Amino acid sequence: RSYQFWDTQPVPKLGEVVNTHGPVEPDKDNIRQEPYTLPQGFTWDALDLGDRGVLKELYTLLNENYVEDDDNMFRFDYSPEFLLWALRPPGWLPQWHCGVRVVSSRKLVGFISAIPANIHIYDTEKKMVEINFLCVHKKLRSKRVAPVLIREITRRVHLEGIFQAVYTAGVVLPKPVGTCRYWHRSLNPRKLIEVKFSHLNMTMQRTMKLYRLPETPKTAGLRPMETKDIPVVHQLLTRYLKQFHLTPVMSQEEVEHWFYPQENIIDTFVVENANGEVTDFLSFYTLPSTIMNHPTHKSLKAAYSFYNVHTQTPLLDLMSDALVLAKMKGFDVFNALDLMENKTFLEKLKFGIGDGNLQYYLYNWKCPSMGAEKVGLVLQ
Ligand SMILES: CCCCCCCCCCCCCC(=O)SCCNC(=O)CCNC(=O)[C@@H](O)C(C)(C)COP(=O)(O)OP(=O)(O)OC[C@H]1O[C@@H](n2cnc3c(N)ncnc32)[C@H](O)[C@@H]1OP(=O)(O)O
Repeated sequence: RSYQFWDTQPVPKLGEVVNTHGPVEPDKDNIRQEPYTLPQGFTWDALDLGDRGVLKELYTLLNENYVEDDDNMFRFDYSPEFLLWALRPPGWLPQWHCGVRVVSSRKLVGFISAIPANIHIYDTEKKMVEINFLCVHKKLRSKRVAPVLIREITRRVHLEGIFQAVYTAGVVLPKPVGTCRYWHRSLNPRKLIEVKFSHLNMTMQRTMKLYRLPETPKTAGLRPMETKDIPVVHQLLTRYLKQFHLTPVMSQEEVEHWFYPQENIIDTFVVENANGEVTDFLSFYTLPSTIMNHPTHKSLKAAYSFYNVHTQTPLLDLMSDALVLAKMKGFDVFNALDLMENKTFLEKLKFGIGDGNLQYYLYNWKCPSMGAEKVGLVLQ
């Protein structure tokens, strides 16, 4: 299996064991000043997501052309407000919101993005970027536009003195540093079976009983995160992540951004104990999917496990409360990867394994691969 594009890139070869730690190639001290050439009739445009019209254009591109399931039944439906959250974290740069437009019509037909992130990989902390929202319009697929987008964002990141990146994809490329699986926990099994997200030895009555949850969380002192909690959430997260081999390193400003609750985007609940001390937190983000070509049910409301930190509340209890909270908030399904300590609760809390993998990658960094349990990084 050859990779016309990926074989040219500073990434390790598939099927080869890495015993070392470090960059694949030495840092470039001169970088190409001019954008890479797009096919005729197409032009680069940096997207100002602070402009409502431009943000809506990106929303529409992704709504119509972004990630689908392996059965082409469900497509991610990131909201405009969610995209602002994901794409304008602390240190975001305008040149890193990289759009492709049709010259004549101005139609947005391609996108890729970088956001800055400090990443801890084994014993090294590196300033990197996280690459996300790579998207080529359906009508432009299989025309080698993706490699141009990747090279162009690489160039723009290089200009800023950054030479490593982290990214995830459902497809196998050279070369995963970790392989994860999505698991799903049914909250509204009736709807999930109706739209064929899930299927029914069990009746519908038994299935609804099986997945039924308490109407309120059980953990004493669970409450939404507030401004006063930003420092302790930062403290808790930073200490908790030390045990994994691939993690973000977040400033307090970044913790505020990624965790402070925003309705329909990000939920974070902290446990404040009988002493007034915050000892644990749970978080999940909101990402619905379009139910493709369906006459009645148009959208699937999904919550995604983000970072869950336990020091005094058992993780099992925290996650049980996360499910209850998601149910209360009207979610149809709660999704979680098998990374960090998630395998300790997935089967227990009646999660079912999903189709397809989520591969974790580094660009221009060689290191040994790790088990899912050692991956401590969750991306939007
Ligand atoms: C230091 C700074 C570094 C910064 C950069 C770090 C690297 C970042 C890397 C990007 C991280 C993205 C993270 C996310 O956003 S993952 C989300 C990706 N988006 C989607 O899946 C949405 C719907 N799908 C599409 O829009 C796709 O069909 C895309 C746009 C992905 C491919 O468009 P198209 O189907 O029209 O194909 P092509 O003819 O233009 O090009 C074919 C080449 O593209 C390689 N390909 C296909 N899919 C992916 C993929 N997901 N990551 C990397 N490479 C991918 C493929 O192996 C082949 O190369 P090779 O097999 O010949 O070698």
